[PDB]
Amino acid sequence: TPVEEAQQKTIEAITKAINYMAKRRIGALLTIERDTGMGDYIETGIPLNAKVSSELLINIFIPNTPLHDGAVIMKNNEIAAAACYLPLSESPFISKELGTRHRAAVGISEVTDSLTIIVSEETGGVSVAKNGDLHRELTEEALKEMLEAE
Amino acid sequence: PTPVEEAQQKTIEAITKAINYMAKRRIGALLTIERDTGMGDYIETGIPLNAKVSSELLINIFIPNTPLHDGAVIMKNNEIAAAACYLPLSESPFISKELGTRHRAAVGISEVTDSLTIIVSEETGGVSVAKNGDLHRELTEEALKEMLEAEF
Ligand SMILES: CCN(CC)c1cccc(NC(C)=O)c1
Ligand SMILES: [Mg+2]
Repeated sequence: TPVEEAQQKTIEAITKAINYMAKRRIGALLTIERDTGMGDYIETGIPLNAKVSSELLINIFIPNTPLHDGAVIMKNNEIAAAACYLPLSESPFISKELGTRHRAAVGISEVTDSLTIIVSEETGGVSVAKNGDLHRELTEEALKEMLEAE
Repeated sequence: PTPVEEAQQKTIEAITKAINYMAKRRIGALLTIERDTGMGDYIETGIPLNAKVSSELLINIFIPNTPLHDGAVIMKNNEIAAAACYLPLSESPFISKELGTRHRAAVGISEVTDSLTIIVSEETGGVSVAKNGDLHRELTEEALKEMLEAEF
């Protein structure tokens, strides 16, 4: 159906962008709003309300650019805003080598049902935060599975 | 000012801030503003964005060696409609011979539409505008914004 084709197109765009960024060790933080509204965090960023594409996602996160510092928040199949604030987790159970990108992802996942994808700038590793937990060192297949499950 | 006029002023401010930044850094850019001649056929050649304008987004689009930086950004009123769009190349003999494809594309679209196109040269940082088949080069920041305000 149209809604199903649109959701798969968006999953494909996200996975292509994440793969590109992982290969080049480009840090990225991408939160997908679910049932818990995240308007107050969207409002802290730069408004886009843009169609999703792998190309736009890559262009947003290029290092030392205006939009790269902070989270992209997606809502209703469209990039709502970029460079958004997310709350930093104080969880003592996050891997001690990880920095603020991963703590922000975990932090938003503690107070919402959102799914956040993180690319490490140090390793290019891909992780997902949900429900207060960080799922690390994901393969391409694993990330896809999480998106389809979500 | 009505809301339409205030939105226009914010869009002009976003464009000028982006162009001034890219000029200083020698970031090549090609930015066409649709006017009364519709440009759907050219918008459809690019990557759809339909995004709210911001100086930050405009700058991020044209960063060299990125997916969106080659080809034209086409704006519709207060939105970035699409990026990496094709425009036709002008064969006009009044395009300075040293200029490359971005300037020829800008003059090209200006020959078949009433659009206003802004170009930043990656070679010199100079800013130019194509309108009605003519290329106006080496614009000051003040001249560019006066051209945009007059275009409405
Ligand atoms: C997925 C990798 N892709 C496809 C969008 C990519 C990445 C960087 C640059 C360019 N294309 C250019 C610079 O023209 C393309
Ligand atoms: Mg002159």
